[PDB]
Amino acid sequence: QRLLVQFQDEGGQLLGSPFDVPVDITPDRLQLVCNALLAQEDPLPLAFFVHDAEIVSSLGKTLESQAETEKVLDIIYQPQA
Repeated sequence: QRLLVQFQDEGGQLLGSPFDVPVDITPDRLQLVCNALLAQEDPLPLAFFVHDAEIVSSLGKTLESQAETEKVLDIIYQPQA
């Protein structure tokens, strides 16, 4: 239902600290949180990935297609247009 997640850039660097999200969270809602953390003057659209699968609909949909023994789930973010 709720999962502890952690943002991570394409270079493997961690962004912020782990936080709880509902499993049904969408990429649009993840973009809002991530750009809040990045605090840029010109933020960019973001794509998100968990275990080498893109979150295109919701975190839960992508996780179902895989699978979870882990305690913190790394969500990789990547700028897109």
